[PDB]
Amino acid sequence: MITVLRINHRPYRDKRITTHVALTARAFGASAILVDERDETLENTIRGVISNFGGSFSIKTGCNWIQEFKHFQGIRVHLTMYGRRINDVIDEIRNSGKDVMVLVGSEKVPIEAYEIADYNVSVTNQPISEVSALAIFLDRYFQGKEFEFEF
Amino acid sequence: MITVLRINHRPYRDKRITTHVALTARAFGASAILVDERDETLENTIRGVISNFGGSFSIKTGCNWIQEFKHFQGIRVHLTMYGRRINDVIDEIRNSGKDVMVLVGSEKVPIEAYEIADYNVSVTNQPISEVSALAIFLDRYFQGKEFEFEF
Ligand SMILES: CSC[C@H]1O[C@@H](n2cnc3c(N)ncnc32)[C@H](O)[C@@H]1O
Ligand SMILES: CSC[C@H]1O[C@@H](n2cnc3c(N)ncnc32)[C@H](O)[C@@H]1O
Repeated sequence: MITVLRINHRPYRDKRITTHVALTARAFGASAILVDERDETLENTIRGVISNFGGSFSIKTGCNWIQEFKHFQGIRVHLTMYGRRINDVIDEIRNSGKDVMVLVGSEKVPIEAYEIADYNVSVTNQPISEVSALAIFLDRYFQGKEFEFEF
Repeated sequence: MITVLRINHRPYRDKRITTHVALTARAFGASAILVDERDETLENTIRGVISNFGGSFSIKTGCNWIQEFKHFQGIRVHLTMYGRRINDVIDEIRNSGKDVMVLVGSEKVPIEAYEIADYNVSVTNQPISEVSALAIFLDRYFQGKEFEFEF
């Protein structure tokens, strides 16, 4: 099972981007998303989609991201442009058996992300979006099969 | 060569999402992005990245999207949740030889998108983001090789 940890969410600014992270997480095979800043509006919007499109994905907001990431029972992945090439590490991760927590920020990433993560992982070495980084991470994790998943 | 056509851009609201579409386009192997609403700020931000990270990607804003899409010399792809499965059609598209224009909207898509497109293409049947839809479309088009591209 993969859980997404979305940090640097600003509820009075980032409704759309974080919504897109959550939709992406769900569609590409993650079981849950945890969001650092409490946002009831976001929760409502995503629960609306879960209701209408099905499946058992969950969203929590207002999380202590450092403690979640530090104490997660499984592999801690941090998506970052400065990390190791996804294609270099994805097979180890997948073949490990373990649950995975994948951290995506909004560009202003704290140092604790690098300090905690088991793997710091780049999806290309170019500046992209947390949304596209996550989509590619999950696609590679699931070897493209997440297209066969039914909700 | 692939060009991205981003429509439904609202300059006084959608700076971040559209920026992410543009970054994603560039990193995943598109040659250009055309944006419907004029946005000099966006152009400046993306030209900043092109300068600093290299390569020859281009951005134009203020485009007549219907006329661009209608008269594009090549295959017109519209990314939409209601389309044909990407995996069903991507090989035809790739093997055609032709340049490709890929249209991504912001959810409120006009009918002209369906009317013009050579292929209406779904990346999963679930609601996702234009950013993640595009990333997957380009990855599949390039068969994952866009990770070997140098800027
Ligand atoms: C607002 S974009 C910044 C965030 O997107 C993600 N990100 C951006 N570019 C990349 C990249 N090249 N590889 C992996 N993750 C990235 C990271 O999680 C970062 O915290
Ligand atoms: C604000 S999200 C709406 C836009 O994202 C893209 N999009 C969203 N969901 C999908 C999907 N499942 N497959 C393909 N494109 C999609 C389409 O281009 C749409 O115009």
